Amino acid sequence: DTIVAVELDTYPNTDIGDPSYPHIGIDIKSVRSKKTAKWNMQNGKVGTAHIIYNSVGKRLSAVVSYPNGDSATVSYDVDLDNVLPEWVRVGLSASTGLYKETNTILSWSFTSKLKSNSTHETNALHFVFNQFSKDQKDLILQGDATTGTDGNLELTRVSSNGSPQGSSVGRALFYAPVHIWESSAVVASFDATFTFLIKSPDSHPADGIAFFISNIDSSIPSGSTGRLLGLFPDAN
Amino acid sequence: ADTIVAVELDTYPNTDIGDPSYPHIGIDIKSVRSKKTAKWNMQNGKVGTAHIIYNSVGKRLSAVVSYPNGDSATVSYDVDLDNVLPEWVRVGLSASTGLYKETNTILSWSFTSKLKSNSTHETNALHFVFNQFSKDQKDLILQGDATTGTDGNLELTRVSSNGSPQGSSVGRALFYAPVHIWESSAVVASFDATFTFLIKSPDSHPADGIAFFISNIDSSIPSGSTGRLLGLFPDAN
Amino acid sequence: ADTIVAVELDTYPNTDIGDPSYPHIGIDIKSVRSKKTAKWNMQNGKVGTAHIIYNSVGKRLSAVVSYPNGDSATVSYDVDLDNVLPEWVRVGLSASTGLYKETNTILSWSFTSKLKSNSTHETNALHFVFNQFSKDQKDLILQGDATTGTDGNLELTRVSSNGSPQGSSVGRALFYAPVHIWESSAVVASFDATFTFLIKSPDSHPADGIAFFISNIDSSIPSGSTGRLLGLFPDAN
Amino acid sequence: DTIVAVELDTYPNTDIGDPSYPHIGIDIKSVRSKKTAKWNMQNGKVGTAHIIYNSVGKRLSAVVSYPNGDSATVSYDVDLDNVLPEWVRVGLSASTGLYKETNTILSWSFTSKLKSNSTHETNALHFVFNQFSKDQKDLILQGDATTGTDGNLELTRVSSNGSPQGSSVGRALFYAPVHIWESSAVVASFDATFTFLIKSPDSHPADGIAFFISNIDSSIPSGSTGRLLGLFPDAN
Ligand SMILES: CO[C@H]1O[C@H](CO)[C@@H](O)[C@H](O)[C@@H]1O
Ligand SMILES: CO[C@H]1O[C@H](CO)[C@@H](O)[C@H](O)[C@@H]1O
Ligand SMILES: CO[C@H]1O[C@H](CO)[C@@H](O)[C@H](O)[C@@H]1O
Ligand SMILES: CO[C@H]1O[C@H](CO)[C@@H](O)[C@H](O)[C@@H]1O
Ligand SMILES: [Ca+2]
Ligand SMILES: [Ca+2]
Ligand SMILES: [Ca+2]
Ligand SMILES: [Ca+2]
Ligand SMILES: [Mn+2]
Ligand SMILES: [Mn+2]
Ligand SMILES: [Mn+2]
Ligand SMILES: [Mn+2]
Repeated sequence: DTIVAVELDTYPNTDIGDPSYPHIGIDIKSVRSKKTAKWNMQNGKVGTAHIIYNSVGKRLSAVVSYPNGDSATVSYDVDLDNVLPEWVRVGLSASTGLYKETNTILSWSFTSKLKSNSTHETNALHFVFNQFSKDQKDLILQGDATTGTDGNLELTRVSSNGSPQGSSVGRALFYAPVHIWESSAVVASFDATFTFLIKSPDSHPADGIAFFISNIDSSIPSGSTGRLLGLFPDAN
Repeated sequence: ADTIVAVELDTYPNTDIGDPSYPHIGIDIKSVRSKKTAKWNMQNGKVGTAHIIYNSVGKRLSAVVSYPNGDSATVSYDVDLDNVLPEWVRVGLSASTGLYKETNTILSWSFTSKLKSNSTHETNALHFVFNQFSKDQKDLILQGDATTGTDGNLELTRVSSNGSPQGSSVGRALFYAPVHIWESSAVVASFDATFTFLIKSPDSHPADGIAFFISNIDSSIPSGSTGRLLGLFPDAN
Repeated sequence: ADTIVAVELDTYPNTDIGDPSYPHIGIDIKSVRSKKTAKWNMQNGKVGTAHIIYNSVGKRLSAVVSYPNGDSATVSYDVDLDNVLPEWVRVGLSASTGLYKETNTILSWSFTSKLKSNSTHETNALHFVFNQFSKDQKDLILQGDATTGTDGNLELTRVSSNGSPQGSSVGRALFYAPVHIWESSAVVASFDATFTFLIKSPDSHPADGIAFFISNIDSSIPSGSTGRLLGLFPDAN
Repeated sequence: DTIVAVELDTYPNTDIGDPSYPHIGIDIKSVRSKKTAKWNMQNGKVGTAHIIYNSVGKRLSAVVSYPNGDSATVSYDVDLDNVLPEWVRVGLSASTGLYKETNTILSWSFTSKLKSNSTHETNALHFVFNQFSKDQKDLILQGDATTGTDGNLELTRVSSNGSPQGSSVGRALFYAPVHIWESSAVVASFDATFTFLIKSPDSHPADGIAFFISNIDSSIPSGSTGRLLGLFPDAN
């Protein structure tokens, strides 16, 4: 797997290079973020994350914020054209370990826009989910991810009473592959937004939610529970 | 059987199954026998453009086909697309040839679906645009004879090495991801589609046409859908 | 005189000028006397949402009004908007009070205009979204009593210091830039609009309503357009 | 005036800091670009320019390309939130001096998208012109700019026969002011595209076309003909 992700790291794993507080981070082929920023996760409130990148500027940026709480931002110079293949799948991942939290997605949108050296926009791909059904046929649900419960996407397993389980991992990839770079495109850009609700019975809720982009055939790596966020096969 | 709604660009008049006696555009609602047609000039060798548009409040599906070097034809039909279509569909382009033939080349195709809720937000939306097609076009499901050739184009029907089209061919391209055409909380559901195309033939009676269509998610080319059936329908009912 | 097309959210029944005997929504084509209405429940103190939608091929203007804590009303009318409207227009929100009153508060407003040509491209497009309004809202033309208050909202009609609405008020907000509603090369012309709003009143008979409207570029509040005339019309013809 | 512009500098003025070849440049309050790149202008062919920026990454980027010719790119790190006022007008400018060229705009689009710390997009402004009429009521035409001739925007004066005049300057601003930064926006982004046709009877056609963003009340500065591009009152 080839993975680029923006993580909402709610649990600090200092032994695998995480900062010692909850943080947001940009991950380029490693759980050890290339850049992080402190982030004050807020139990039981709706937050929003935004991701943005264009192929000329070559800087991947993210922002996470609470209306009535904290906010954080992070940016990293990388060219995704040398990282990511031409065809990718876009997705959301989340996990728990010993500690947990609901990893509840209320909404998710993604917008890829490819402008050509002509008048026309060569390619484009845009979706919005503000609600999720029990049979969400345009999402590939991996692991413990389920849709529909309360018109929501629950990436990690939640029991009937509404309490989260540990040792869970799950993801939701958009059904169609995304032509992230196409020939004849002069400018390739994308942005993403998701709104989420992290609830928990733990003092260090865990482990986080991530927006990712990967090879089309990406799947949950073996043992990627907990600190690995359902994203990486190891902590290198 | 498959459930089909489609706008047809019908190059060949099959009067014996209810086509008008000239090339036309039509709105097909579960039958190749159009509910509504309009006279249409297919300009051999020219790039044309079709636009489709509908909303769930108005319940009136409409299409326009134009050539930048010719004229325009339009057709509109009253129909409640949720009373025909299932909740989840796929969207596609189909085309066919029979005893008479033509290239059914797609230069570009876009589709925009928006469902609006009780609030400001969209419960749901999908939009794609294609302005070229490569060899391995991973976001399209190609059926029958369709290929994504290297002129950067999508060829729906079989074209030989020299570039001349073959008879008795059928091909389609479905967008990869299912489309959520109905959402229970959705108050206003709309979509529009556009495709540019080049129909070229050495024939003075080119056949058979191209169609934008919406179908059940598992739709596939019916057996015996060549020629006048446009790769859409298993018969002329 | 001004040329007006508007969807009205009419909170007060003026039976004596052809309103139904209940609150309603209506499509007004050059006259306050709606061509089509539907029964409508205005939920005092609640945020509602209106959606408007039309295209030039279908020629059927449609609207939906919903409360997330109530129900929905819809109205549709066949009308060719180029046979009513000039080439260039402005788009706006209007509201009024008369002897009876209500707050006519706008929380959000969007408008999307797209005109499609002979080719893949849009000859022309305009889209705006407002999800809040400041004190100096430079992309809106405010008329009469309208203010862009500091609750981040647009107040169309006069509200006193304590927050209770006044009678005998009229206000409007027009988007700054003219809209090119007709283009000669344009084959498909569509638009959709959405606004969220809060009508609040201490009255058990609140009045008068809010309207999304389209008008000549130089339109202004007609004299005597308070109350049942919704800031739109100079009389009840 | 406060001016941020991306220029398509077809004529080199080495005495005011231009490179010694035609170039594209990013201008931040000065005709002396903060960054330039060589650009092989191509007489009598349709080209396309793209501009892009977001307020998190804080990098303004541009690309100019010909289908059957040359292409160029330039990027500059700047925060436009400390440069540009909250309200702006967006526009196109072009000029001639002793030397000229048709400064013909075939199409122009702009897209401002403001995402909030909620689900919603706080504000947005998007327009597309692929054709231009003799009474283009949503453009403020300044100086010699005219619309309609051949469904086009001619920013600089062109005689009846179709040959360009020298000592001309003109611009077209979009009628509505643009709330480029609004409060409660978490991410502010914009992009712009214009396609153009530069034709000339000169070996060093002149002087260039620019996409700009300015204070709402911006107007052609006195003597901004020629090398100043209708943008700046002087060459500082
Ligand atoms: C003992 O730690 C476990 O739980 C934490 C937090 O849940 C994870 O980060 C880690 O990988 C383990 O699964
Ligand atoms: C003459 O009839 C045949 O050819 C026409 C035109 O190709 C088809 O429509 C039809 O199905 C038959 O195959
Ligand atoms: C009772 O009539 C008055 O009040 C109603 C409701 O406000 C208005 O519609 C009308 O124009 C008059 O001013
Ligand atoms: C003599 O130079 C003149 O013409 C060139 C190119 O047209 C301009 O750059 C310059 O400002 C002058 O107007
Ligand atoms: Ca961690
Ligand atoms: Ca036929
Ligand atoms: Ca009334
Ligand atoms: Ca110069
Ligand atoms: Mn981390
Ligand atoms: Mn037919
Ligand atoms: Mn009424
Ligand atoms: Mn320069």
